[PDB]
Amino acid sequence: IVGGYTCGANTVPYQVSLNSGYHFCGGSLINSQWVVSAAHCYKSGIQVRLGEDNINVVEGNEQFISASKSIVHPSYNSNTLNNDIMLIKLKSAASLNSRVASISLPTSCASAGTQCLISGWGNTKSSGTSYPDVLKCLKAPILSDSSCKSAYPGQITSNMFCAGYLEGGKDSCQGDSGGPVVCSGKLQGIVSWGSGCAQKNKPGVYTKVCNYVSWIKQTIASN
Ligand SMILES: CCOC(=O)c1ccc(O)cc1
Ligand SMILES: *C(=O)CCCCCNC(=N)N
Ligand SMILES: [Ca+2]
Repeated sequence: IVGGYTCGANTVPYQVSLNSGYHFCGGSLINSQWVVSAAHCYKSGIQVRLGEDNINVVEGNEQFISASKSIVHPSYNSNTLNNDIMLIKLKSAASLNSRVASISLPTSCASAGTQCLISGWGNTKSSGTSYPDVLKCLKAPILSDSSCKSAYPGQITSNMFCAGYLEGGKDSCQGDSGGPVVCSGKLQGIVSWGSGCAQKNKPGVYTKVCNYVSWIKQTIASN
């Protein structure tokens, strides 16, 4: 996250870190046994780390749980990033508490101008590379469809939305991928792609979770 702020320990209790011997992507806990992330974050050997703040120090409240299944959307396209969504089943159920909690799926889509919270352990620099120990947060609005298409002509499908700031300096970044965009207590987005980080006129692009509620429910119900 570039131009954000320190969230504070466990203030984003649905935020998870996906770890393969290092932090590689974020994700969102949606019930005690299932996590939502980006399809482009797929690999084998995923360990889900819940209740994290400092991802480099054991502080208390952490639960490390191996993924038993990682389910990429069958229509995920690795070149366009259309359908950039993946479900991860945990080998065992997380124990839920004030510091490890699920986030509700949306009942309807959010409108342009809705303020959201984006969080993650990604790069905090627009220029060069700096990775934080602790979780970073950013408040950001969802942009209009016309602004989003103007920013990324021919690249925005109906399964994507833009959020952030056209002036530059505030954005999600590498390492934030797969993490949550939460608007009034609902998971509306997943960190997906963008052109550089925090560049003028190049906002972040996010998977539109409201288009996938039925698929999520059906996939969970059958696994
Ligand atoms: C047409 C989809 O947009 C891209 O070409 C694109 C894909 C991945 C990425 O990181 C940036 C742009
Ligand atoms: C995931 O970490 C791949 C990097 C894309 C993150 C989103 N980029 C952006 N908001 N400019
Ligand atoms: Ca820790």
